[PDB]
Amino acid sequence: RVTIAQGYDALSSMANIAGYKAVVLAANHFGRFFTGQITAAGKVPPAKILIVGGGVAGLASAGAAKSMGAIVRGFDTRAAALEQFKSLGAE
Amino acid sequence: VKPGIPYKQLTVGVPKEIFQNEKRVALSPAGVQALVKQGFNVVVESGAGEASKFSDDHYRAAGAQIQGAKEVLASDLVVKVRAPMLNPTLGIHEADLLKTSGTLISFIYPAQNPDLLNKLSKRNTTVLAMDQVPRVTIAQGYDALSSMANIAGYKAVVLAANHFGRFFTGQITAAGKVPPAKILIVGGGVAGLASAGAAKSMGAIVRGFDTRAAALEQFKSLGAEPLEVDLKESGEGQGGYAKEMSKEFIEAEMKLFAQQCKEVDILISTALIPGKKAPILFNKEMIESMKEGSVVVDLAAEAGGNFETTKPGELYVHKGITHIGYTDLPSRMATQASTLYSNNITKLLKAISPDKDNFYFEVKDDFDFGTMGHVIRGTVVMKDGQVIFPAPTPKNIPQGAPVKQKTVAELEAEKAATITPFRKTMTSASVYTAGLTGILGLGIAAPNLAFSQMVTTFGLAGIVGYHTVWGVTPALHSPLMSVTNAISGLTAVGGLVLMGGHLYPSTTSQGLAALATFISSVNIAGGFLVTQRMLDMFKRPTDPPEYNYLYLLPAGTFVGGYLASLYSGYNIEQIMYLGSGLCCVGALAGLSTQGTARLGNALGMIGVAGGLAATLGGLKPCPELLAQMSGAMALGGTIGLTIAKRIQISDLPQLVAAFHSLVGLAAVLTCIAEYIIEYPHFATDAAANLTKIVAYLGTYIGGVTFSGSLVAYGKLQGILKSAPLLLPGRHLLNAGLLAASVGGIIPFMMDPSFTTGITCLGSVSALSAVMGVTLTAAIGGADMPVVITVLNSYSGWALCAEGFLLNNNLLTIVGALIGSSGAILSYIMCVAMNRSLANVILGGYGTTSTAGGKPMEISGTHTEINLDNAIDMIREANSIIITPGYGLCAAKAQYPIADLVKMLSEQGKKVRFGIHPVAGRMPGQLNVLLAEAGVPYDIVLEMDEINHDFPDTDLVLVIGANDTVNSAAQEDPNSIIAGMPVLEVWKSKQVIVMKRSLGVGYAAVDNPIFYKPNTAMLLGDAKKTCDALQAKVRESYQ
Amino acid sequence: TVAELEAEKAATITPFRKTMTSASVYTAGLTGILGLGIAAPNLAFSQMVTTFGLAGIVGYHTVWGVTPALHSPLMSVTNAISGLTAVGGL
Ligand SMILES: NC(=O)c1ccc[n+]([C@@H]2O[C@H](COP(=O)([O-])OP(=O)(O)OC[C@H]3O[C@@H](n4cnc5c(N)ncnc54)[C@H](OP(=O)(O)O)[C@@H]3O)[C@@H](O)[C@H]2O)c1
Ligand SMILES: NC(=O)c1ccc[n+]([C@@H]2O[C@H](COP(=O)([O-])OP(=O)(O)OC[C@H]3O[C@@H](n4cnc5c(N)ncnc54)[C@H](O)[C@@H]3O)[C@@H](O)[C@H]2O)c1
Ligand SMILES: NC(=O)c1ccc[n+]([C@@H]2O[C@H](COP(=O)([O-])OP(=O)(O)OC[C@H]3O[C@@H](n4cnc5c(N)ncnc54)[C@H](O)[C@@H]3O)[C@@H](O)[C@H]2O)c1
Ligand SMILES: CCCCCCCCCCCC
Ligand SMILES: CCCCCCCCCCCC
Repeated sequence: RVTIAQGYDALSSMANIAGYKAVVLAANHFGRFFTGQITAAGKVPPAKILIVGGGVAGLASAGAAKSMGAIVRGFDTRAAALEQFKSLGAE
Repeated sequence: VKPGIPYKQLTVGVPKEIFQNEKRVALSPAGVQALVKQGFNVVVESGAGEASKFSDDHYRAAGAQIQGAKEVLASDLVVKVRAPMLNPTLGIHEADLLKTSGTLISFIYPAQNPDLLNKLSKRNTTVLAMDQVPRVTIAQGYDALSSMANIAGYKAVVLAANHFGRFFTGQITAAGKVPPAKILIVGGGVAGLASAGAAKSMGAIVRGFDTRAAALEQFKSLGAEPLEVDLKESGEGQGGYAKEMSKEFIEAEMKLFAQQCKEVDILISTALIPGKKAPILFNKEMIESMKEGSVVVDLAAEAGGNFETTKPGELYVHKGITHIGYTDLPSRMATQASTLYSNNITKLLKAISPDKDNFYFEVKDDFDFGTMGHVIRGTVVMKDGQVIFPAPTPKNIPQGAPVKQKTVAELEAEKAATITPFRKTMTSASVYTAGLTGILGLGIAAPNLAFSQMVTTFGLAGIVGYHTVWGVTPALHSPLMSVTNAISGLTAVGGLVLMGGHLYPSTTSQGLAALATFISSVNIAGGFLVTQRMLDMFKRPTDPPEYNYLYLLPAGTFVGGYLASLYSGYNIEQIMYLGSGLCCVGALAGLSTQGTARLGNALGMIGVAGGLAATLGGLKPCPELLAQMSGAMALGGTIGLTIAKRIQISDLPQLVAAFHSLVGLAAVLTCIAEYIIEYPHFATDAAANLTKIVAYLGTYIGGVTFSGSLVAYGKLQGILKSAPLLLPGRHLLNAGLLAASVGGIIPFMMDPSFTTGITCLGSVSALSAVMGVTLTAAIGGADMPVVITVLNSYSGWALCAEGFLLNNNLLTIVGALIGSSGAILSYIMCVAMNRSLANVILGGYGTTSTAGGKPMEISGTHTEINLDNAIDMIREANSIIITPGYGLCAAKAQYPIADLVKMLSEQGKKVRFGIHPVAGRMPGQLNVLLAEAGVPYDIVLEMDEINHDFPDTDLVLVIGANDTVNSAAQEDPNSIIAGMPVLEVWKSKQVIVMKRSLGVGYAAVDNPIFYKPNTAMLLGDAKKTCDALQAKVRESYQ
Repeated sequence: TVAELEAEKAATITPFRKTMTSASVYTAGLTGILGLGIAAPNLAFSQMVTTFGLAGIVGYHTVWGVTPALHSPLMSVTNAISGLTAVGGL
């Protein structure tokens, strides 16, 4: 994993696809909305998703869950991945 | 005896659904808290919520009472999801197990099930069909089909992916670019809009199409691409629903769909026409031309289908294209469906019987279109055994036929088309010939050279004062007014020149210009202390230390440079006047970027000291007259310093109204005293007709400035009454006073006696005082800041009066600096509301954008919360905007608010303030009151800077504001505040309004943001509610 | 980056020296005004210095207001109005 060899990194590609597929498999088995609307029929709260460990799959899951409507409160032990979480918009 | 059966002996039952693959429940555990607080007993079957993840413990802890299955159907009000069907686990129809003469709440579909109505008519029961609820304005709360369509539209998008092979989003990865997925949506209803929203949030490209012209507008508002066909046929039928299309239109639409079926990846068809089956829109060869791997979702599989290849209940892969044709999409999300359906049932049972305990539920036949009788008649299918299902016709239907409502900004854009560019250029060219002919008129009437020089320096100083007042920060408009009242205390310069004698005045003309010097030295000390006490409240405690005493170095070089140049035998007064005027300009120019504000007070002090020193050095008095002048200025300054530091800042407008009257008297004292001292010189003079005219006009202007301000003081303190005192005449009286004042200049000329001149000066002073009293008392206590600023202009121009009168060059520059300041402030404040100056003074109705009668009436009910919901909803939010009004500072409630912001900023939120320009009793009052409470100025934003940040805002606290957060300014062209620029607080997630009761402040009889679904009321006094919130935030975070 | 090297120049100027050089600029301007006052032979010179200072401030504010797309028509307009040296020739 170096700078000039990031155009051909198969593990990062499969981690990105696994993160997006974990998000889109979280919904269709979770029986409520992620977004939450204020209609004139009742307040529905957004879903709350926690992501242990932000690498490639963790940040892919944070992006796919944040753009869909939920709020993310992920965590990682490294000090750079928390700044990547804050840049993606998580807690 | 009240008509009805009380809620105590009236129980409800929640049966488990028996239909195949049905997972929903009629009442959630959150939905059996209501219907227990209302009064019903609740009996729930033992396993009714296990499929939708609602445990039995939540039921028996929320207030229900768990029983079996045969005795829950024999309840007084059975509430279930689907129709009562044949029970297979013990052979009996569920209509046989119902209680005799009971009431049922479920989906029925009575036009397709007559035999079930024949079963229910024998048990003498009452039927409320949830699908027969008429779609009117007062019934958004109980609309079950819209909720099921919303859930199906979300589930179709989230079920299209997890079967589609690749991404919806599309991104530029370092491995390579991937394009987004293209999604077609056929039919914009509720499921169509939900599908478009849930597909656009995931980053796809949506290109939906619908026949009705409103649905394409909702497509282009959701961010989609509205398609089009080349045939113009009206898609609408009888109302909001669609109708059957012609065969040629269907063939052209299928041509469009066969054209764009070879490019999309997902397609969702939601087309459903009421009255008959769904239209076939896709052939079996039209759909096989797609890519290998496409997903095709059909949300009309129950009522036919939009495809001739759809098995109506299963998935199958037909030559590489998956067909999702599920008939129960809300049953796959049974938790959200159960919660929304329980909310609809709760709001229905609340709306049909609003009494505390009667449950009367009357069915009528004659009803207005939109009243509760319409809902109760259309919803009830069976009333006490008989079928009354075909509902009668309503009254005169309002019908919403102007769908495109004429919004307020549409009407000014339509008014701008009457302004054809020949008339624009003609009214542009007429203003300039008016101005140049006025300049020629000033040139003809000029007696000498000094008048022409004074007109030139007046025009140049007026342009300088125009540009330097638009440059100030809008957060500093009240230090602007205080420092202009400080600089307008240079009417002492006019008092010193007409001042002579010894220790005491000799003549009455010399005695008037000692009272003038006295009451004009009050303004200087008062304005400079109150400006100094306001500008050091804007100093943040983390700011670097400021050593302002170094500005004693220019002053001692300037004033001390005059005296050393006066001891050496020179005459520097006409250049000291320039230096003093430039320092007064730089006092306002420094009040423009918040870091040079303390510079722009010291420069004004240097200018005032240099002007006074140059006047005293030019006069060269005897040492006994200098003692009189120093005693007068010292006593006036002592009074100014001792009334400028004992007041509170919230009492600042009254003091400002006390500063103009001391100017307005002083001008009247200096014009009259110059008519007396210059009287034996008029015979041997050519400028005698000049210095009389100005001495008339200044005597008018100060006469309006004095008495009007004394009304403006008295209506702010509470001495006078806040209601506009209207007289019978009110226009003939004021027009006669003005005609008498401008026609009394004719006996003042053509008659050179002293007896007839002093009576004309006294007459114009008396008529101007009566005119100020009459014009100011008809305004009302709300529009009173305009009177503070317009008169702030007059005390400017009064200075210019004596600047032309004493041939003094400092007074014209200072007066042109102050009159433009007051004029620009009155303009800003008469633009911040959509009114005009004659609308404010003469008392018109409403504003300039108000049309004729009948403003719109409100719609919906208001939510009310307590302190605990408010603190639980403050805790959840991340970015908070507070919009304060004058109600915050009238209750002295900004001190808990500043500490609340200080606590919530440390926890990691983003708390800001949004200030409207006409909140408060003065321009920029609320900024200085928030600075006094301790708020740093970098989180206090104006209206124009924060009004686009309301969609990205989680919570808005509206505190003491009614009209500046009103939405009727942008929607209703008949309203009282139409076209007014307002804070758009309703465009956020949630708004908490804190006020005493549901009333009005000044106008706008009901505020329609209070009845929106995202606004909660927090009724109570603002002081106790704000410091109770402070106490909760303190005791919960420590 | 270059703004990060400009930050240590913007943060090494003490709050005393900013106020000291500002008060120095204003005291130099005021003593220059006094110096123009002493050298005045008559009243027409004082009136002309007054209209000169006011017209200078008007010209300062009015040419920051022009659109940056019209700076060369501004140049052309000032060259057209500077042909009023014919007034001095007539
Ligand atoms: N500022 C200026 O320069 C200027 C100039 C010209 C005109 N005006 C006028 O000033 C008005 C200002 O409007 P605004 O939006 O600031 O307020 P507003 O429309 O005047 O009404 C104040 C609101 O605060 C509430 N309130 C009052 N005292 C309260 C207290 N102690 N605790 C809690 N709530 C309290 C009132 O309702 P409850 O009594 O029901 O609680 C009312 O809803 C403008 O509409 C305009 O007419 C101002
Ligand atoms: N162009 C580049 O700079 C580039 C490209 C590709 C990869 N990378 C690097 O390679 C890594 C990519 O991550 P990946 O997903 O491929 O690797 P991975 O599969 O090992 O990620 C596992 C994640 O879990 C985290 N983790 C480990 N133990 C944990 C614990 N006890 N609690 C919580 N979290 C824990 C790790 O920090 C890591 O983020 C990163 O370090 C990234 O900087 C960089
Ligand atoms: N304020 C109000 O009065 C108000 C507010 C909201 C909703 N409503 C009502 O609710 C309805 C919501 O729609 P719905 O989802 O309940 O209806 P629905 O279930 O019938 O939706 C089917 C959609 O397909 C469209 N369609 C029909 N034939 C078509 C064809 N041949 N080609 C393409 N599209 C076709 C219809 O116009 C409709 O938009 C509105 O139409 C309106 O009547 C009223
Ligand atoms: C006598 C002719 C002039 C009348 C007006 C006196 C000066 C007022 C200010 C002029 C410019 C607006
Ligand atoms: C820089 C502005 C002019 C400075 C003038 C200094 C004093 C000159 C005196 C000339 C003889 C009266």
